[PDB]
Amino acid sequence: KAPTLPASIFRAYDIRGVVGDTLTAETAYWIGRAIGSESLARGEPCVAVGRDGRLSGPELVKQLIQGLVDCGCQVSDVGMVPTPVLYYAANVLEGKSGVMLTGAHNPPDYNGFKIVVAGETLANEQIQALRERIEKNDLASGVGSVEQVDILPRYFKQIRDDIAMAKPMKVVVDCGNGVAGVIAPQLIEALGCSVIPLYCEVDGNFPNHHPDPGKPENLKDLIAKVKAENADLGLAFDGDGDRVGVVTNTGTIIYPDRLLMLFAKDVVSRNPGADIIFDVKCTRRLIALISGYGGRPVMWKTGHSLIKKKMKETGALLAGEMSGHVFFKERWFGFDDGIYSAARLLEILSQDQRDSEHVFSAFPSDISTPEINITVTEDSKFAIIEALQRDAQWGEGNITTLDGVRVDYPKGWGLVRASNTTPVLVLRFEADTEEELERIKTVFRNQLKAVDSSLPVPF
Ligand SMILES: [Zn+2]
Repeated sequence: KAPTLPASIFRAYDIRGVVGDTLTAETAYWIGRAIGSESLARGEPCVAVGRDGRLSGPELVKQLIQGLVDCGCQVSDVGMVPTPVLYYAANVLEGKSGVMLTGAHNPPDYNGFKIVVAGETLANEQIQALRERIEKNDLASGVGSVEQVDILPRYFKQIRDDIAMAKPMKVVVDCGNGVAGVIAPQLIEALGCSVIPLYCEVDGNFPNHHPDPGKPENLKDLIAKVKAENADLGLAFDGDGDRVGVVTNTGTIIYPDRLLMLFAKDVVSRNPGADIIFDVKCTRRLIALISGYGGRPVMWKTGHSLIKKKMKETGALLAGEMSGHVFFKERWFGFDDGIYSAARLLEILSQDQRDSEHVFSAFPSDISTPEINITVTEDSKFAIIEALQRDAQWGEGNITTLDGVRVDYPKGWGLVRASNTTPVLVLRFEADTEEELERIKTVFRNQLKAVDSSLPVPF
C-alpha cells in the first residue's frame, strides 16, 4: 500500500517539491508507480527517463525508475540530460512517454517531475489523477525492465547537422551551474563559435547565481563578460535548459517577443502562411510583423502549457511566450528547447554582417512600462477582471478577453490580468509615444477605478 503524499506537490502541469520536506526518495518511487500505471492505461509501456544536475537527482531518479519498472514498464534510462534532451528521447525512441526529474531554475533543494504520457503532457485533472491513484492504490504491478540509452550524441548530431553557420562568432555561454553545461558550450563551439564559458561546471549547489535567466540580475555577470571580452552575443541557460536568455554585443537584453520577431521572419520566409503563436504579453509589433511577411499570427493566453496546446491544435511552426519558452516545429519536433533556440539564433545572426545589437535594434520598438503588479486579495483578484470583462468601456480598440483584458489601439496596447498563483493583478503597457502610453494608462486606471473607486492603482 502506498503512503500518504502531500497534495501540495501536484500542480497544474507538473509535480514539484522540496527534497527532505515535501519530496523524498519514497515519494519519487510512488510517483513513478502512478505515472507508469497511467502510461500503461494509455497503451504505452515504454517510458524515457532523465534527470538534471541537482544534488538529489541520482537518488530520486533511481526510485522513479524503479516505480516505473514495478508497473511493468520498459524504461529507457538516459541519465543526466537537459529537459529538452529528455523530450527528444520521448520523440525518437520507441515509446511516447517520458519523465524528466528536475527542479528547473529553482533553488538547490527543489526537485520535481515534468511528465509526458503517450505523447501528451498532463494537466489539471490528469495530474490530480496521479495523486488519486496513490491515495486509492489504483496502481499497476508488473515486472518491467531498464535499458541504458546514450541519447546525447544523437541529439548533438541532429542539431549540428541541420544548422548552417556562416561567419564566426564569439559567444559568452552562462549555464548557471545547471545541466546545460553538459552540452550547450560544446555544441555551440561545434557549430563554429568561439565560446567563453561562465558557470559551465554542473554543480547542484548553485554557488554562483541561480540558473534563472528570467531575472535580469541573473544576467549581470553575462552582460559584464560580453562587454569585457568584446563578444558578439551572450546566452544564459536556465537550470534544465528549456529556456535561454539573450544579450547582444552591447549588453542589451532581448526579451522573447523580440526574439520571436527574428525567428518568425526566418520561419515564415521558407513557409508561406505559417501559423506563429505568442501570448497577450507580447508586443503588438509581433502581430503586424508576422502578418506582413505572410504568416498567420495567433495571439493567445499566457503560460507555456497553453501556448504549446494551441501550437498543436493549429499546426503552428513556431511558438513562444514571455516567460521564455520557445517552441520550434519547423525543422524540429515542437517541444521547447533553449539549446536549439540558441543554435537557431546563432544560425541567423551568423548570416548577417551587422552586430547582434543592430540586427535586433532594426525591428520597430515602442515605448514600454516595466511590468506592473498590484497587490489585491485572493477574494477579489478574479472578480476585478470579471467586472472589467462585463462592464468596462475601452473606447475604439480591439478587445481580447482570452486572458484578462488586453486592448489594442492603433498606437499601443494595454493588458490587465490576474496572476494565477498570487493575489496580484499584472499589467503591461506599450505605445509608440510617451503621450499615447500615458493615455492608455489613464484608460486602464479609470476602468479599474470604475470597478472599485478605492483600489490602489500604483500608475
Ligand atoms: Zn527550465
